[PDB]
Amino acid sequence: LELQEHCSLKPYNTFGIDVRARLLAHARDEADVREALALARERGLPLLVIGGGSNLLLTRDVEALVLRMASQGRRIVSDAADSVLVEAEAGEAWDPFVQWSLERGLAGLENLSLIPGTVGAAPMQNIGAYGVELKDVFDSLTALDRQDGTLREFDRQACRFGYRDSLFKQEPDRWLILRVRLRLTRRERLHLDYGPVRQRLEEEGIASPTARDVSRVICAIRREKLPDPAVLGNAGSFFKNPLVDATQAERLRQAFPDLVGYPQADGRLKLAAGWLIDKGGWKGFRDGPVGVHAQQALVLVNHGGATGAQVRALAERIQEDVRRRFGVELEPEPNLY
Ligand SMILES: Cc1cc2nc3c(=O)[nH]c(=O)nc-3n(C[C@H](O)[C@H](O)[C@H](O)COP(=O)(O)OP(=O)(O)OC[C@H]3O[C@@H](n4cnc5c(N)ncnc54)[C@H](O)[C@@H]3O)c2cc1C
Ligand SMILES: Cc1c(C(=O)O)nnn1-c1ccccc1
Repeated sequence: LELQEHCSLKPYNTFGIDVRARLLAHARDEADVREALALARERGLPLLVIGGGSNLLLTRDVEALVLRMASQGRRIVSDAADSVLVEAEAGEAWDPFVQWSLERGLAGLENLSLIPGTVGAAPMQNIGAYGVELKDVFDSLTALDRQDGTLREFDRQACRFGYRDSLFKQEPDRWLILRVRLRLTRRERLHLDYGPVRQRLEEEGIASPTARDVSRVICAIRREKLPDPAVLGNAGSFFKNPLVDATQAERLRQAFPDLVGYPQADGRLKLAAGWLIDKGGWKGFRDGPVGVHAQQALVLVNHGGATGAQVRALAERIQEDVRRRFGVELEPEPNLY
């Protein structure tokens, strides 16, 4: 299991936080997962599952057995003409899996290109970008129940997907996702509702655009605008876009005409969290080794040497400010440990 004791978790989380783990193992299959669980239980330790550590905020030393999911495997399950069921192990890296799918001529994942992390973590966070969510293509997953060790399958309804949310993120220590099945397509019409994606695609003058073509535009836009943790530690968008009811939206828009929002089918309004934080004065904020990115106001950053506690406290500060100022509470996207 390539076990290490008292090992630093710095290279395993995109914020670059330097806490240390009491044990660190690497699981390459389901037997390893079972061995790691028994080992944690035999030794009186909790078990902390990690993938690419790109949605984790570590705030203290980890008195647990940290299990890095590193199982490999990607395959086509059934090809049903336009629809195609594909399957990947939890440890498979997400963006190489998107590229694997497009190289097979399958559409569906192109708008989720270049998101960090693993296939296993993607349903838990219901990852989303440029108008697409994982739940749009989700068929099923296999998860180990950590209350009794049994395996069960979840279809889409049983996953209780929501905005950057799922049953698994609500009960975080309960299920351990082993493999994920998605339904991809061929020859479908192509999701270009986002202005800048459509504009840059059109500028390229492809006679007949495809999913691969969309994927290369999204990669270029993401590389252009989103800080890379390689250089500046972060977990992407720290906050979710909040939803408010129609009355709250009336008082806010009647007080701020410039309010950026996305109307929903049920009459509620999803506010742009980045606009709230910018309009609150936080963009470019910096206090000691932590701050808010100068152009992407949603992105909290580790300039170097931050503890996880300092990141946590800046976020709580931004939260309190935006609550006090516009009466809106910003929820975080990252998971806190
Ligand atoms: C630069 C950057 C850009 C990003 N852009 C986006 C974006 O556009 N859209 C978006 O939605 N997200 C985005 N994210 C965050 C996104 O959630 C992660 O990139 C990714 O989904 C997390 O996967 P991971 O494997 O890194 O999970 P980790 O951070 O390792 O884990 C996160 C949580 O999920 C759990 N988890 C991981 N694997 C398993 C498993 N097999 N079983 C059970 N629990 C598990 C962990 O226990 C932890 O609670 C971004 C992050 C970064 C750093
Ligand atoms: C573009 C984007 C989306 C989206 O397009 O919905 N979600 N997060 N995110 C993001 C934002 C800042 C940093 C990293 C990722």
